[PDB]
Order: sequence, then structure tokens, then C-alpha cells
Amino acid sequence: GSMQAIKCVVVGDGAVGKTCLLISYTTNAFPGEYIPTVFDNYSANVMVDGKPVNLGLWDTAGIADVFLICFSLVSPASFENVRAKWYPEVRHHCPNTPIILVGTKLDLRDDKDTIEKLKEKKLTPITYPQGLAMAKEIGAVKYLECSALTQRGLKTVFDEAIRAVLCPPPV
Ligand SMILES: Nc1nc2c(ncn2[C@@H]2O[C@H](COP(=O)(O)OP(=O)(O)NP(=O)(O)O)[C@@H](O)[C@H]2O)c(=O)[nH]1
Ligand SMILES: [Mg+2]
Repeated sequence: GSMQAIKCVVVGDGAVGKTCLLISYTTNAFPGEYIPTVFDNYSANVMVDGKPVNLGLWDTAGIADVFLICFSLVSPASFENVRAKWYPEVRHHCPNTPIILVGTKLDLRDDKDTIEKLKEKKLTPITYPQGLAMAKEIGAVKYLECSALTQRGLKTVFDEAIRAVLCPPPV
């Protein structure tokens, strides 16, 4: 053993939950404490489809094998920036590198008070069909929703980032 190294770079607007996504996945605990930019990258040794992989995860302020573009499901402004900023920025460096679109803070999309404070701003959470359509719009290989807090959807984000590298499409 013998494992494949895969580099994954995580981008998206400020406060969408990139750091908490990576820490929750790699330590299995949502961080209830301050996180100094001491760490800009995290690591996980994972088995996907019977294949041992060293997943290297690179965090940013909001050569990759795969990118995660993240937006908060309760921030329409972060969602618009997926196509306005993050997709063009990734594609200038890397025309072909797969992208996974990730909607974060899934626990808040059905949260009553987060729905109610948005409604004061004539905003509403991003729905699953809207996210899926934005993924098609930016040519993302997959669209996934997750909560770092509850860990719902969290493992699948990384499993899919890995499958995107290990199993590229025909062509
Ligand atoms: N309810 C909920 N809050 C979350 C979740 N993930 C992160 N948060 C909260 O969202 C805020 C931002 O999280 P953080 O991971 O620091 O975001 P970031 O994208 O790294 N920010 P930056 O780009 O500035 O470094 C924090 O208050 C954090 O607790 C989640 O899944 N659910
Ligand atoms: Mg951060």
C-alpha cells in the first residue's frame, strides 16, 4: 500500500463554510473553536470503490486534480458568484479539471429562522433544482449538498471528488 495521491482545491465566497467543511470531514468533528490560518491544507486517507487514496485538500480565502466550488444554500449572493467569479477563475488556470459544485449549510435550508431573516431581505434559500441547473451552467461533473455541522451529505462530496479523478468521462 500503495495509494494514489489526489489534490483537491476548495474555493468559494467568504463565510460559505469551506474551512468547517474540510475540518469536519477530516477530523470528523465540526469545529466549535477558532481555527488559525495555521492550516491551509488538510488530508484524508480514504477508500473509494475499493481503491486507497490520499486526498489532499487545499483551503482558500474567499495543480489541482479536482476543484470544489462552494456556495452557501442560504446565501443567494454566494450562489451567483459561482458563475460570476469562481467558475471563470478556475477555468482560466485549468480548462479541463473537473469541478464539483457544493451547496453548504444544508441544515439551514429548512431552518425556520434562516428562512424568516432571508424573507425580511426578499431572499429565499437555493433549492436543489436551482443548484443542479447552476451545475449544468458551469459544466460541473456533479452537484452535491451538505452540512458540515450535521455531516449530512459530507462524505459523498469527497467520494465524488475522488471518483471524478479516478473515472473521467468517455472522450
Ligand atoms: N449552520 C451551519 N453553520 C456552518 C456550517 N459550516 C460552517 N458554518 C458556519 O459558517 C461560518 C463560516 O464558516 P467557515 O468555515 O469559517 O467559512 P469559510 O468559507 O472558511 N470563510 P473564509 O472564506 O473567510 O475563510 C462559521 O460561523 C461557521 O460556524 C454548516 O454546515 N452549518
Ligand atoms: Mg476559511
